Amino acid sequence: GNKICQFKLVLLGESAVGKSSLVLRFVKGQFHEFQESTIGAAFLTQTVCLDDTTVKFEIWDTAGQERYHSLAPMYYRGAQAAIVVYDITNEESFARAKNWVKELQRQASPNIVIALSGNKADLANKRAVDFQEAQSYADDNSLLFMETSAKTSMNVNEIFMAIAKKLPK
Ligand SMILES: Nc1nc2c(ncn2[C@@H]2O[C@H](COP(=O)(O)OP(=O)(O)O)[C@@H](O)[C@H]2O)c(=O)[nH]1
Ligand SMILES: [Co+2]
Repeated sequence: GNKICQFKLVLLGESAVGKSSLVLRFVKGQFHEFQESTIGAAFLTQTVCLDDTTVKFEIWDTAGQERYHSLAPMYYRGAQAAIVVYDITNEESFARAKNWVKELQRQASPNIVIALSGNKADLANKRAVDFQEAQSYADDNSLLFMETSAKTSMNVNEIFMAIAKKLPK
């Protein structure tokens, strides 16, 4: 019966890799508050309590701006965790993800916990990004890495749980 720590966590990745779907699937299976948004609904926020911990995430998600632009300094500000998502059936989304990571590390504090999500791992029959290639990049850059499926829920909870485990207290 002690102190809840709150951490801002931001979603990053090309349009259409499933960032929003991941947030929603995760949220669906945890205690959470009603979704909110910022002015003009430029960014969508949702608060969620991770089961059997005293970790509360304030998860930030975009409203699609990724397909046109970089993301604003406001989006990054305060983030203590990130999930950078790519689509395992799209090499391009993987190459791009590497750049979201660099952009992230440059904009965020040195102790941010970054997880790399190889999403749509349920389309294994259309895999275009090899697991060990992502894992090697992830290891070389101190990133947590898992393959996920927002659709089937595979590893959705556990990538959030993995992050929580690396966060302070
Ligand atoms: N098969 C499959 N489709 C997914 C998965 N995650 C997202 N999608 C689909 O990919 C499309 C784009 O998803 P969205 O969450 O909007 O991606 P975002 O633009 O990066 O937030 C939608 O049609 C989703 O239902 C997944 O894990 N598996
Ligand atoms: Co989205």
